[PDB]
Amino acid sequence: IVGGYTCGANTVPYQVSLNSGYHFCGGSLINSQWVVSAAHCYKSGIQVRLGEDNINVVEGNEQFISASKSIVHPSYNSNTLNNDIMLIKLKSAASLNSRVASISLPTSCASAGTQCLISGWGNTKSSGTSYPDVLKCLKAPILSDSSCKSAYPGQITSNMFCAGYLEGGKDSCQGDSGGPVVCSGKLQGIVSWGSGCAQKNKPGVYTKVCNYVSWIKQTIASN
Ligand SMILES: N=C(N)c1ccc(/C=N/NC(=O)c2cccnc2)cc1
Ligand SMILES: [Ca+2]
Repeated sequence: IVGGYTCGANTVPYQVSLNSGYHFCGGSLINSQWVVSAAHCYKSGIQVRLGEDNINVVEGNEQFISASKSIVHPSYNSNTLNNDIMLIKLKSAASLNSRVASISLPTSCASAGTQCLISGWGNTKSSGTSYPDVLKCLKAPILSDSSCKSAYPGQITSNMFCAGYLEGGKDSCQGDSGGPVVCSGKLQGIVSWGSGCAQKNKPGVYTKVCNYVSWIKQTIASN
């Protein structure tokens, strides 16, 4: 997260870190046994780390649970990043409390202008590279589909939306991938892609979660 702020320990209780010997992506806990992330985060040997603040220090509220299975969206295209969504099932149910909690799925899509909270342990610099240890947060508005398409001609599908600031300076970034965009208490987005980070006229692009609620529910129901 570039141009954001320190969230505060466990203030984002649905935020997970996907770990394969090191943090490599974010994710969102959607019930005691399932995490939503980006398909581009797919890999084998994932351990899901819940209740994290400092990802380099055991602070007392963590739950580390191995993934038992991953399901990349059936229509994920790694070249276009269309349908950039994946489900991860935990080997055991997380113990849910104030600091480890699921986030509600949307029942309708969000509109341009809605404010959202975007969070992660990704790069904090738009030019250089600095990775934080504690969770970073950014409040950002959803942008109109027309401005999103104008920013990224030929690249924005009906399964994507832009959020952030066309002036630059405030954005998600590398390492935030797969993490949450939460708007009025609902998971509306997943950190997906962008050209650089916090660049002028290049806002963040997010997977449009409301399009996938049907697939998520039915997938969970049979797995
Ligand atoms: N501007 C955003 N909101 C944004 C931009 C980019 C990303 C993702 N980056 N990932 C990388 O660079 C990368 C990752 C692994 C290997 N090689 C390169 C997320 C958000
Ligand atoms: Ca920790």
